[PDB]
Amino acid sequence: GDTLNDVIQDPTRRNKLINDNNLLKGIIMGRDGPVPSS
Amino acid sequence: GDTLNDVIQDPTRRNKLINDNNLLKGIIMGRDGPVPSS
Repeated sequence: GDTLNDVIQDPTRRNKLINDNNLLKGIIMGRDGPVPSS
Repeated sequence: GDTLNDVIQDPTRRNKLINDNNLLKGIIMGRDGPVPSS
Protein backbone atom coordinates (compact mmCIF):
# COMPACT_ATOMS: atom_id res chain seq x y z
CA GLY A 1 0.00 0.00 0.00
CA ASP A 2 2.36 2.69 -1.24
CA THR A 3 1.33 6.34 -1.31
CA LEU A 4 2.80 9.56 -2.68
CA ASN A 5 5.10 9.58 0.34
CA ASP A 6 6.82 6.37 -0.73
CA VAL A 7 7.17 7.74 -4.26
CA ILE A 8 8.59 11.08 -3.11
CA GLN A 9 11.13 9.56 -0.72
CA ASP A 10 12.70 7.50 -3.54
CA PRO A 11 14.67 9.64 -6.02
CA THR A 12 14.01 7.28 -8.93
CA ARG A 13 10.26 7.13 -8.29
CA ARG A 14 10.03 10.84 -7.50
CA ASN A 15 11.78 11.74 -10.74
CA LYS A 16 9.67 9.26 -12.71
CA LEU A 17 6.56 10.96 -11.33
CA ILE A 18 7.96 14.40 -12.17
CA ASN A 19 8.95 13.38 -15.70
CA ASP A 20 5.86 11.39 -16.68
CA ASN A 21 3.59 14.28 -15.66
CA ASN A 22 5.57 17.19 -17.17
CA LEU A 23 5.66 18.84 -13.76
CA LEU A 24 8.69 20.99 -14.61
CA LYS A 25 7.13 22.30 -17.84
CA GLY A 26 4.66 25.10 -18.40
CA ILE A 27 1.54 25.03 -20.56
CA ILE A 28 1.19 26.86 -23.88
CA MET A 29 -2.24 28.52 -24.07
CA GLY A 30 -2.65 28.51 -27.82
CA ARG A 31 -5.80 29.46 -29.68
CA ASP A 32 -6.26 25.75 -30.44
CA GLY A 33 -6.09 24.92 -26.73
CA PRO A 34 -3.58 24.25 -23.97
CA VAL A 35 -0.63 21.99 -24.72
CA PRO A 36 2.29 21.04 -22.44
CA SER A 37 5.60 22.65 -23.26
CA SER A 38 8.63 20.54 -24.13
CA GLY B 1 -4.49 -9.49 14.64
CA ASP B 2 -2.50 -6.27 14.79
CA THR B 3 -4.00 -3.13 16.30
CA LEU B 4 -2.97 0.51 16.59
CA ASN B 5 -0.68 -0.55 19.44
CA ASP B 6 1.44 -2.70 17.13
CA VAL B 7 1.57 0.14 14.60
CA ILE B 8 2.57 2.75 17.18
CA GLN B 9 5.28 0.62 18.79
CA ASP B 10 7.07 0.26 15.43
CA PRO B 11 8.74 3.51 14.27
CA THR B 12 8.38 2.64 10.58
CA ARG B 13 4.68 1.78 10.85
CA ARG B 14 3.99 4.68 13.20
CA ASN B 15 5.57 7.14 10.80
CA LYS B 16 3.77 5.57 7.84
CA LEU B 17 0.49 6.09 9.68
CA ILE B 18 1.42 9.68 10.53
CA ASN B 19 2.50 10.50 6.97
CA ASP B 20 -0.29 8.78 5.04
CA ASN B 21 -2.90 10.63 7.12
CA ASN B 22 -1.35 14.13 7.20
CA LEU B 23 -1.45 14.06 10.99
CA LEU B 24 1.25 16.72 11.35
CA LYS B 25 -0.46 19.10 8.92
CA GLY B 26 -3.28 21.54 9.56
CA ILE B 27 -6.39 22.07 7.48
CA ILE B 28 -7.01 25.14 5.31
CA MET B 29 -10.63 26.30 5.69
CA GLY B 30 -11.05 27.91 2.31
CA ARG B 31 -14.32 29.20 0.91
CA ASP B 32 -14.31 26.20 -1.44
CA GLY B 33 -14.00 23.83 1.52
CA PRO B 34 -11.40 22.30 3.82
CA VAL B 35 -8.19 21.01 2.27
CA PRO B 36 -5.15 19.49 4.03
CA SER B 37 -2.07 21.68 4.18
CA SER B 38 1.19 20.57 2.61
